[PDB]
Amino acid sequence: LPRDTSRCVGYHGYCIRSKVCPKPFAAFGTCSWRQKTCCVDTTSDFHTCQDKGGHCVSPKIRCLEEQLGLCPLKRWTCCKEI
Repeated sequence: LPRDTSRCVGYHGYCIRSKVCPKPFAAFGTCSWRQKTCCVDTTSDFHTCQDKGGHCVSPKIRCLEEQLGLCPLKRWTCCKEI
């Protein structure tokens, strides 16, 4: 298994090839290789976006937003690594 996959399974979920994560499952960055995507059942505490350095972008920002959780501001979306 890839170096960080078994690690990631407990952290940010399992690790498939692509961001084709089912629901509720979030493409949580990458586990070991960028070639694959980490995917965890993102329901309750899984707002873990900040672990990946989930960014916060204002409604005027043009970023690939929607990581997980709510940012300090209320109209802001947690964005996956700008």
